[PDB]
Amino acid sequence: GSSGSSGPEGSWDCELCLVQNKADSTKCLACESAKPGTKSGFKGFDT
Ligand SMILES: [Zn+2]
Repeated sequence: GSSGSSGPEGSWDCELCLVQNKADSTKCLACESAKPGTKSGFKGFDT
């Protein structure tokens, strides 16, 4: 559900060096790369 769900939530696992990182942190620590994410402002069909 919403609270307590099966699966690691929060921390984001890196792909470049394949090393775990802190949620708050935006970039990696081992490779110092840019965390995979999207741009600000949701997208969709609107007028
Ligand atoms: Zn990394």
